[PDB]
Order: sequence, then C-alpha cells, then structure tokens
Amino acid sequence: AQMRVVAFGDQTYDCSEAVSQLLRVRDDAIVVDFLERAPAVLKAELARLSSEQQEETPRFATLAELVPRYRAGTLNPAVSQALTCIAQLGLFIRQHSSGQEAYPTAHDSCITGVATGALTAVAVGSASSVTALVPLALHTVAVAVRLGARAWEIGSCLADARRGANGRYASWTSAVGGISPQDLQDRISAYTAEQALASVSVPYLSAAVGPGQSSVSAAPVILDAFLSTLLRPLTTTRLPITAPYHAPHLFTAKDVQHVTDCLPPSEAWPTVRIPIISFSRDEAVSRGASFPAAMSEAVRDCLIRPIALDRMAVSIANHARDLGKDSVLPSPIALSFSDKLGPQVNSHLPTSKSIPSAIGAEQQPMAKSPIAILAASGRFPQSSSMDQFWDVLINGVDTHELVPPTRWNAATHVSEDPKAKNVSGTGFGCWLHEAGEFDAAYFNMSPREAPQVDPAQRLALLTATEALEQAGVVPNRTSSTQKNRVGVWYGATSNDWMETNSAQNVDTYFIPGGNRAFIPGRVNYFHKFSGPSYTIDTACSSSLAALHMACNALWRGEVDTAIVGGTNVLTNPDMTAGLDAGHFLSRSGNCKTFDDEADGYCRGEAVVTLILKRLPDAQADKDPIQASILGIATNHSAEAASITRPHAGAQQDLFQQVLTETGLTANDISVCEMHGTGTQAGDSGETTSVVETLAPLNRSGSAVRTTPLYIGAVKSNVGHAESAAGVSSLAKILLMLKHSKIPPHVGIKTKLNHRLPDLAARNTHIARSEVPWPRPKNGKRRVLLNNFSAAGGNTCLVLEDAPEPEDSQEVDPREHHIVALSAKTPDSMVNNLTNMITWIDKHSGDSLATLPQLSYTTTARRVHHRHRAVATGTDLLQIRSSLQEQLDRRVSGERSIPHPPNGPSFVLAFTGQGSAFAGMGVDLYKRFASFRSDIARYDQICEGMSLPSIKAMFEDEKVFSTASPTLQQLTHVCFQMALYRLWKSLGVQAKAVVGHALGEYAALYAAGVLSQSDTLYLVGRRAQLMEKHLSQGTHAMLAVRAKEEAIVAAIDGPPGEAYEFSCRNGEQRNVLGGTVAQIQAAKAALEAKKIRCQYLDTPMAFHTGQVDPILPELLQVAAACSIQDPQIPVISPAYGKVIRSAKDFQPEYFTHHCRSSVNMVDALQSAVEEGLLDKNVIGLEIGPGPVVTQFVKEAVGTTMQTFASINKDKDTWQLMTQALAKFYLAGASVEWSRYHEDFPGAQKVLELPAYGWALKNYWLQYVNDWSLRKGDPAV
Amino acid sequence: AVAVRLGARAWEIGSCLADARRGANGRYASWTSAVGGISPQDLQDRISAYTAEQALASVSVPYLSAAVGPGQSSVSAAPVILDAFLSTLLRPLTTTRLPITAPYHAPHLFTAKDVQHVTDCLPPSEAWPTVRIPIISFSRDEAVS
Amino acid sequence: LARLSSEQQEETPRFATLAELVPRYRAGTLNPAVSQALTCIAQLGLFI
Repeated sequence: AQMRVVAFGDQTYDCSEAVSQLLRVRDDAIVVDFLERAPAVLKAELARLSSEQQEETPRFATLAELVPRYRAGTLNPAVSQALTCIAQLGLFIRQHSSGQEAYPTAHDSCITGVATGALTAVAVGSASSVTALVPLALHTVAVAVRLGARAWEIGSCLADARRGANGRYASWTSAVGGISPQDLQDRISAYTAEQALASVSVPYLSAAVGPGQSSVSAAPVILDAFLSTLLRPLTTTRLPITAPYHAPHLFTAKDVQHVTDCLPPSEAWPTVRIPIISFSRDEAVSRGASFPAAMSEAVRDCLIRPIALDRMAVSIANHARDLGKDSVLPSPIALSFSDKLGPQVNSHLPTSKSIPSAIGAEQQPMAKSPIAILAASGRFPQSSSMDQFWDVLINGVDTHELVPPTRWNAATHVSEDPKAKNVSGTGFGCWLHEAGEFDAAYFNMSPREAPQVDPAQRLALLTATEALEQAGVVPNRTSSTQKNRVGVWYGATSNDWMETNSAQNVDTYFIPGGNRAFIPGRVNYFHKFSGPSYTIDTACSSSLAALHMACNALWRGEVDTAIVGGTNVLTNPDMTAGLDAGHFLSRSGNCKTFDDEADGYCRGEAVVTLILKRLPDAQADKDPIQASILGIATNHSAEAASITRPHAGAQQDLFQQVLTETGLTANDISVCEMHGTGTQAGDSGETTSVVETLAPLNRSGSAVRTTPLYIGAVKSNVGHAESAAGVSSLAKILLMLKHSKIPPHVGIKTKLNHRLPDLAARNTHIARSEVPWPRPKNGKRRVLLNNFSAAGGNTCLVLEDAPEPEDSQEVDPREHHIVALSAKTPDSMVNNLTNMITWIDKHSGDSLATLPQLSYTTTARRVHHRHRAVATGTDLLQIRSSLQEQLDRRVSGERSIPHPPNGPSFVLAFTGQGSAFAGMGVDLYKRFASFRSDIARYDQICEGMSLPSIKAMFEDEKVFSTASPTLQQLTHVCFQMALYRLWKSLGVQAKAVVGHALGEYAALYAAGVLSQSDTLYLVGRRAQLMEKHLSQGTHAMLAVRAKEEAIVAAIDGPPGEAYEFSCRNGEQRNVLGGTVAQIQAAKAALEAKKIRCQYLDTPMAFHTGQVDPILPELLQVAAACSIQDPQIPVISPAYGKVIRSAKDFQPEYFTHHCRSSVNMVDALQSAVEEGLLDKNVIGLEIGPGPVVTQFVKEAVGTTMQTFASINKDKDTWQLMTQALAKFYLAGASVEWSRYHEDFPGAQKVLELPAYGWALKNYWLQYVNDWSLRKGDPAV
Repeated sequence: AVAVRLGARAWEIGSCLADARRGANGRYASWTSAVGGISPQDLQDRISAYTAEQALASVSVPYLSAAVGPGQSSVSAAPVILDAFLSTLLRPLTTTRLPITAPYHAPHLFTAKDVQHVTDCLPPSEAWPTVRIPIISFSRDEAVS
Repeated sequence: LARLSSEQQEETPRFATLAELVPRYRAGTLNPAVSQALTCIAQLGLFI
C-alpha cells in the first residue's frame, strides 16, 4: 500500500548534469530517438516568433552546445526553458525504458510539477506508455519554448538588457528567507507605496515556500533595489529564472492561448489518466482533462498563478489518503532540493533490485552503445608497430629530420630564403622510411601493379588487416562479423602518389593506384565486406571526421563493426612549398607545443586502422577491448577572422558539447590530448578553451578540480600527420591506457608560452618526465581528445577505460591442446613460426591458462590459408619443441606446397558390436553438447518406440554388466550415428562408407538411405525378434586365421552342413559360426593342423542358419523403412558389392543381410576395382575399435593412413587433436569456434605477433626535379 | 529466441527423421498436409491400417497432427512417406498441402527433454513475470491457464 | 543461430535485416528455425 509520486522541478535545478547524463544514455532506443527528435518539433515551433528573439538567439548544434552558455548565463529563457523540459522528459523516458521501471497508473501513483515541471507532468499523465509519451512529450517541448519565449517578450518589454550584461541574462527572481510569505508581502506593499514604481514594474511575491521561506520577483535594477532594503537576519539567494513568471498583472488568458496554439485541434487527444497534483489552485487534484486543455491550464499555472510550495506536501498526502495509501515513494526528476520531499509528504501520513534478462538483453541494445575500440595497428615515424611508438613517446624521442632522398632532393627544393618557384623554406618532416614495403602476393597484386599503388592504400591494407587479426575478426563467424554488417571509413588529405610518382609514366593501374576512394575500397574488396565504403577530407581533422561518421553508423545500426583509419604519406614537394608559403610550417624543427617560440607545425606521416564495435556485440563475441568511446562531435569555426586560424570560442563550445553528449563534468577528465600544432596563437587559444572547460575557477578564485590534469600533444614527437593526426592522438591514448603512464612532453625546448593562463593555479600540468597514472579502484580513467583542421571543422571525442575483464575460474580440463599456424607463402610461414617461438619464449612461465587461450586464439579467431602448420602438446614447451623442429626442417630446404582445393578423400569404417566396451564415449558425452543432444534424442525417440532407454549406458558404467542384447545393440548403433554426426560436423565428408555386420546400419544413415530413428526402429525391433525366437548359448562363433580353402580342407564335412562362414574378413582372416558342438568339432580339426582359432563373446551365431525364424517378421519391419538412393556409394559386404541405387536396399536386403555372410573381401575388392579406394584415401574408424580399418588397409595397401576415433587405452583429446592436425594440414574446413565453445576458460584473445609479411620495396622514384620547372618549357 | 530455437530443434528432427530429396533445389518440402471429408478418428484408423500393412516405424509413421472440424484434420509425415500415404486417400476426400517445413505435434518424436532444451535460453531468476491475462490453451486438459 | 550444427548453418544465409529473407520466404527456401522466428517477429510486430 505504497504510492510513488513523480515530481518535476523548475529552472532552479541545474540540468547540465541532467542533460549530460541523458546523452550518456545508450540503454534504450526511445531515449536517443526522442532526445534527437526534440530539436525537430522544437525548431518546427522556433520559427514563429518576434524579431528580437531572432537577434540574441544563441547557436546550438544539438542539445549539447546549450550547456556552456547555460552555466555562463548567456542562454535565453525560451531555449533554457525548453532545455529544462527536455531534460525532465529525457530522465523519465530513460528511467521507464532504460531503467525497466513500470509506467505510472492512477492506482499506485500521482504526478506533480513546479513551473516547467507542470508542462512535463501533463505529458506523463496523458500517455499509457513511454512510446505513447514520445509525441505528446515533443508537443510539450514546443509548448515549453513558446512559454519561455513569450515570457522573454514581455520581460524584454518591461526592461531591456543592461549595459554590463556582456551576454549574461539577469535573474528576474530571488529567494527570500527568515520571513513569512504574508509578512514579506506586506514589506513589498510598503516598498511599493514609499517608492515611485509603475503598476507593471512593481515587485511581487512569486512563490510561497515555507513558514519562513518564499521567493520574490522584480527587475534586476528594481529587484536589486528591493532586496537591498531587506537586511539581516533575513536571507537573499539568487536563482536562474531568466524571465518574469507567475505574474497575473503582466499576463492574461490570451498569452496562455497563444503558447498552446502549437497544438493542432483534434478530438483524439488523450486525456489525463494519472491524477496530477496541481497544488497551486483551488482544485488540488485534476484528472481526465484533455491534453490541450490540461496543457493550457499548466501554462496558466506557469504564467499567471503563484507557486505555493508550502501546499505541495499536504496536497500529495491528501490524495494518498483518498486512495488509502499508508506512505509514498518520492521519485523526483530534476527537482531542486528533492531529498527533503519524501519526509515532508510522509509527515502528513502514518527495497529494489534489477531484473536480469536474456544474455545480452540486460545490458544496452545493439542500436546505440559506448563503442569499444578492439584493436589498433599502424606505422609511424621510427615505428613499425604500436609498441615502437610507445618507445618513441616514453623515451621522449623527437623524430624530425630532413627529407630523405627517396622522396625529393632537399638541396634543390629547400633554401633559407626561397626565391625560385616551387622552392620552400623548409625540408623538415617525420617520415616513414618503410612506406614502400608491401606484400603483393597476400593481396593478389602483380609486381607490375603493386608499384603504382599509393603508400596510403598499401599501408592502409596492411594496418587494416593487422587490426582485424588483433581483434580476432573472422568474417561470417559471428553476427557482428557478418560481411554485410562491416563498414570502412578512412581520412586522407592528399594522394601525392599520382601527382608526382606514378604521374611520370601513366599506365592502366594509375587511377586504381591513385584515387583516394580506393583506400577504403580495396579493404572491402579483399576481405569481402559488402558494407559501406567512404573517404573523408576535412583536411587535418579528416580521420576524426571519419571516426565520427563511423561512430554514427554504429550508433544508428547501419553496421555491426566499423573499420576506422587515417593515411598520410607525402611524396609531393609542392605541398611543402605551398603550406610553407602560407606560413603553416616550422622552418626550425618539429612542432614545439607550448614553447614560447613556436613558428609552425612540422609535417608527418602516419597510417592507422582501428576496429570499432558496439559494446554489446564486442562483449558478446568475447573480443578484446582496450578502451571505449563515449562520444564525439563536430562544429565549424564560422566566427573566425581568417580561413586560416580556428578560434577558441567554437572550440570551447565544442568541448562542452562532447562533455554533454558523453555526459560528464570537468573533474572526471584526468588527461587531455590537445591538437597542438606548435603555434603561439593556436596553443594559447586551445589551452584557454581546455582549461576554461575542464579546469575552471570558482567566483572566489580557487580551483574547481579535485584531481590532476595532464595535457600533451603527440605532434611534438612524430610531427603533424594531417589526416592521420587524429588517429595518431588516439593511438597515443590507447597505449597510455595500456601501460598506465603519461610520456614526457618535449614540445617545450626553451621557455613555456607566456600567453597561457596559470596552469598550476587551475591544476593543469605539463608532464616533463613520466608520472604514475594508475586506474582508480572500481573506477575508470577518462580522456578528452582533439584534432582540428585549417578548414575550420573542429572535432573531439571523450575516451573511457574498457570494462572490467571477467575472471573465469573454470580451468580447461582438456589435457592436450592444438595450435594452428597458417600463411600464404613459405617465407611468410617461416616468419610466423619464428615469431611464434619467440612469443612462447616470452610468455613460457606466465600462466597455465595461456595454452588453452592460445589454441582458441590461433584457431577459432584466425583465418586459415593454404600453407598450414600445427603443433600439439600438454604445455607450451611441447608446442615450442614441435614448432622449432618443423621450423628447422623448413629452413633446411623443405618445400611447402599448398594442398589441393578438394582435400583428402575418406572412407568411414563402421564396426560390429563385438569390440564394444563399458564407459565407451563417456568423456565426450560429459564435456560436449551436440553429442549429448544426439544421445538424449536417441533416448526420447527409443522410449517413444517401446524400445529400451540407452541414455543410462553413457551416463553410468555399471549398467553395461547387466545390459541386454537389445540395449547393447541400440547403444552401439546410437553411438555410431552420434559419433558420425560429430565427425561430419567437424568437416569430414565421406567419399564412401563400409560397415561390418551391425555397423552397416549406421552406414545406411551416413549414405542417406535410412533416417536415424527409423534405423533404431529396425535394429531395435530386430533385437526384440532375436530375443523372442532364439536362445543364448546354443550356438557360437569362431575366429580363424587361415584361408577358406585350408579351413574347408581341415574340417570333415562340407561348408553349409557341419558349419557356416559368418564373415570373410581378409585373405587369412575368416569367422565360422554354428552350434556349439559344430564349433567344438571344427575347432579341434583346425587346431590339429595348427591353425590359430579363438572364440567370440557373441551368445548367438550371426549370419548363419540360426537366424532363419526372424526373417519373415524382419521382412515386414524391413518394409517398415522409407528407403532413398544413397548420396555416396555404399560398400556392401552383404552382397559383396558397391551399391549406388535404392533398388538393392529393398526390404529383402535386411533379411539377406541378416542371414548371409559378411564378405568384406568381396566388397573391398569390388571397391578398389572401381577406383573408389586407393592408398591416398584416409580411412577413419567410427566405432569402439580398429577392426575394420585393418581389413581396408589389408585390401588397398600397407601405406594407407588409418586413424581410429575411440580406443580404450589413450586419452580422448590426444586422439582428437592429433586427428584434426592431419586433416587441417592436408586441407579442410573445421569449425574451431565449436571446438572451444563448451570451455569458457579457453576463450580469450591473446596479443600475438602480427602476420609475418613477405615484404618487397615497391616504389617509383621521383627524379630530375621536374617539379621546380612547372610551367617552363623544355629547353 | 525461444522461437528460433523451437524451429531449429524441429528441423533437427527432420534431419533425424529423414533427409532432403534430390528435386528440392534448396526448397524445403511440406512435412504436413490437410485432409478433409473424413472424421479425425476414422482417419486415425486408416493411418493405423495403412501403416499396419507395411508396419512403418512409429517414428516414420504418418501421424494426426491436428483436429480441425468434424470432417477436417491435418496429417504429417515425410515427403515420400506423406505423399505415399496421401496417395491412398481418394475422392470425395480432399488433400491440401500446407507450408509447414518441420515435424511438430508428435509425442512419438519429442518429450520433456527437448521442450526444456528449447527454453534453456531463458536464464534462471526469481523475478520473471507471471501470466496475468488468461491464455486459452484449448489443446490441453485445462482449457484456461 | 551460431549455436547450431553444421547442417543448420551451411544452408543458413547472411542477412542484416529481415528484408532479404522476404523473397526467399515467398520462394519457400527458408529453414524452419528462421521462418519460425520470422512468423513470431511478424505477430509481435503487428501487436506492438
């Protein structure tokens, strides 16, 4: 008997943190859809207004850029009103969709609101769902802006803007305390009488709060004058109410009517179903009123009637009593001093947990989500990898140097005083000396084609590929990695390759090799990604602009995975001569950021590709996550003097724009990666914007910051990468996060820039030497990043630490593991082997979980090419020893030939029930899933057919002792079909099948003749027939090592009278059956001639005259089957022949089979004579023991490879890993994701060496300095 | 999620109950057909007898999947088995082939084990809502639940 | 669908949204697991 009250606030509550934490919401689609939508209905009603509103109308790109001007007081009443309303609705829409909180209903809840909250309250009371709240909620946004707008009309009319305002808008309202509302009203009246003031300009009591508290509104000049007359002990405190409200003398009914004219007339408007507590009226409760009428009435509360906040508490309580509720929950939304409400309402009157959901549901949706950065690879100056870049930064390395001769000759292109045309004042740069290296074979390029391709394209392909492997991305492996859900976006400032290098001789691959669009395109073509492809040029912000587009794609659901990168490689001296002509470039050296003498930026080269994914998909696929991007934003510096220099106002508004969109405050960002281009103006301007955003000073003068800020610029090291500048900065932070250190700042060579503000006073710092920067316990480190452009587009993002990696305590019980290596060239294979050995030597003793996670990583998360190598062992040392030996053989001249496209050929051998044993197949049954399903299936199916239950045979070993013939027989057949399903699932497709006796029934399923369950009906019914008619022990079977001729000559009596041949297995291997007396006599006759003879455990004598009575009924049950043509040939011992047609599987087959001898020799010879079997075929025993493979082996040759699935002696996974190794090397497609699926401890992505590239230098030399003579004749 | 696991399990038991024919071309055949002009119990008797002459496996048997009306009903079975059984039903009887691509409503095929398997995607918890609006379950002992 | 068996996957196609399975659902080439889920999506979609 509890009643929750939803209470909304007024302008006094600061919604900057509110709105901030709203655009953090990624946990529901209706929140972001509504919040994004709010500007639309808003702007739809923003245009019908007066002219003065069009004068001082601030700029706002989204609901974010309003925040800094809100805190600064430079935001008007119309928009600040709408902003508060949006924030209130957003928090509600959050809490009731994101927050899994039920929607208000008239029985258990009521609504209340103060000023803006009243408008908000109408909307919540009028809907039956959040989804139904959305449109009404927007109509309320339009009402809110027209409310604040009209208030500013009349308020501007009463008094205009003050001279000392400087854009800040003064507050029309003030809170008074220490006096009763009535006594203060008397003081107002007295002041009115004593001073000469108009009837409209008079002060008035705007609100009644408490016994000693209230609020008074007048003019900033008038209100100041009145408040100056109120002396201590009374209190006076300011409030952000920027227009006159609650003034029945200033406003009338026409103003209310007008504010609500944005609501079209209709009869379908929903009514107010939840009672709203309107406490400032005669009627405390109002329900059932239509939405427009309710809105106009709420507008009248705001504009006309005074707030009576002393009547709010009891007003709620009265209604609580009306419905017979003992107490209330407060649920305040953006309500000033909300904490004290609950006690106040309960004074008049006489426990939560989250609801989990499906795996991936309790978290946020897959539409919008804090995008995780999975991996990043790149090539940077003096760095072939991200790790060498960390070495550049942490050691304070400065990489600038004169242009190398590979690009152009500085002696002719550089002079201290450029005079001649196309000559520059600088030749400095931070260069990629390896940019020509590339592997043409990996990417299917001819040595003719690979030179003509831009280094941006080629290194984009390399870095992209590497980033994919680092993230363990296999196309079409998971939902997020499906080929049509993957996008690419790359920033590029110029293609100098086609302007300078390939331009000397144009050919067919000139345009494929030179246009910027192929940079992302080529990546999509190689990996077969059918998602979007784009190149972005915002100049020096290009990469972050591309990142922004990519983040938007993941945010709108356009792609699951996004590939983001940037490329800068400069082969063209003109770009130097022109940028230098524009005074952009430093003629002394690198970017010196913050240095008191900074003359420009130094060009640099970089190539980066990253992998981005929605966090739901990221965590779902167990991908690595180095960090997570909360958000990002872009504006343009329109207010600039010049096209050249972006200015600080736009930049600051953009910093708070991302702090809103992301949802944090200054104190949360502990480090800022600035876009420092080594300019006195740029550096001072940007620093001022950064500290004013992230390190403010209160009005008293102290620092707002509780923790330290550390500011730096990557450009002071590797120079200015232009398009790739943003990704370089981002690259820096990904490593800084990894190693938990801030590298030194080398930009200050001589003296700090004197134009900067005092950094120490605001707790900004420039780390000169490395500083410990550890992760707060149960917290996350957060960073602000920048990259800007001369083209004025400014872009920045906020980056946050990755989630906490879950601690998997389940240890892999598997003893033996398998490691899979692959490559496209023998050299590349040698490289990968060497690099893997060195990696094992690094991590040899770290942990035991390393080997399962290595197998999972190297297998399920890797693409597998034609050259392949494998190692298998119980610990990392065995793996190393194997890879080392095989590496030694490759270095010694062993040729690596790729396997054929078809792969190895297979014949599957199914054994009879003779060699079956207790606890057969139990380990696979315990640990695996699909096999368990197969067995459980056979159990429910057999229980449905009135056959015994087989599940107990694999659950428990004891039951094998007392098992009946039918149970053992069904268990055997079920075992073979489930086993065959497993091997079929692992990628082994059979060329033909051969069974022996009972194994052929599984062969009929494997061939496609019979279904599984039907096979169990036939076999089971047959066993019941054998138990029904025959008797155990009367007959027996004998295994004999000798030829048929010798056996016949040895036994007195012909075959078919004194005995019968049950099986003809091999040349000298035969089996005899008959009555016990016949077997005894035959055994003596054979032993007399020293022929080795041994008995079978078979109680009956199969394939002899014994089974005559069961054949008629077995014929009917053989007609019970539905027969189909075999999909592959069936080697039939029954008829001694290879059958391809269903005509021979007619019901007579199963009778013939039961009675007739099993001729393996005749069937196998028939198979080899057809060419179906030869030495190159690989036999695989599906069954308890290798009795049949030895017969096949005898038939075709001694060198045939045969491998058995199950054997009593050894451990199952040794056989498994060892078996998979041969097929994977000989070629096959094995599903590795399922091999590790039931072992979560093994599922993690290790950082392993990148693919060993077979690299060659592909380059077209720029020669003869022809760029200096542009426009001149030949001469 | 329960639906995709349901259809996946039923298709898995199509695979266990039979394979695809040669004339499919990727098309998945109909494992159910509607019969008319006969009462449900009489058709059940014809199922018993036609089966009994061939003694078809109680897994491969054509089974009565639905009782529609006094003369209508639906029978399910294999494209070869079903078409063979349907071939014995002659005019005035009607046969309309339905677009159901896996076997359902088969107590001789499924048990509680598979049912539980289908719903294993629902994590355990004590907070799951109950059924507040009555569901009319007409194929059970209790019409209302 | 990734938790399925090999026969349940090799014949399962790629799709981003539910639009690509429409023509093939008309053509009767769609598996029971997806067509089952599709019918369920349709029913819920119309009710919502």
